[PDB]
Amino acid sequence: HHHHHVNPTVFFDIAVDGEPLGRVSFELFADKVPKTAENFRALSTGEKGFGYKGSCFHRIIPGFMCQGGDFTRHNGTGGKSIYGEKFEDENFILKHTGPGILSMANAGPNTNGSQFFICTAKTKWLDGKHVVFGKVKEGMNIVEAMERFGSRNGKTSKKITIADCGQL
Repeated sequence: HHHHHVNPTVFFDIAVDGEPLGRVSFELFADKVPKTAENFRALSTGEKGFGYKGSCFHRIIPGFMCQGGDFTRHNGTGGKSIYGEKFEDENFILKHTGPGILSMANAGPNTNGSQFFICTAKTKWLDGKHVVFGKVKEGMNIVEAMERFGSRNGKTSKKITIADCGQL
């Protein structure tokens, strides 16, 4: 409790058709977007009784992004934040600068839930529309591997799951 705040690191252990693939770790920018970082962090630990463990990446577009976090409906129509209701766009300080950016999916202004995406390219046209709140720290190669199972319409050709997740 005497330490300065450190941006949390969380991990996903990814599986492909049930076969362990590897671990992706993320830095969450709690210093810039504390409410948005906290949502993701707690969903990743499962400490509130729900979150990402066992959920899938339902939409993967090679060259663009991997989208997941729909732990309720498994298809992009669900998800829930830790706050109950969808929550606000905290800020747009951080931009979509390149591969590895972690950003919130949404359905328009102030509609953040649990769905998120991991960029595999620079996606600057999302700036000011999606809240960037973290970045891949380790295991970007695992993201690259999983991205190969996507397709132009986003449908995955193998089932990509978060077998385990938590905080490092």
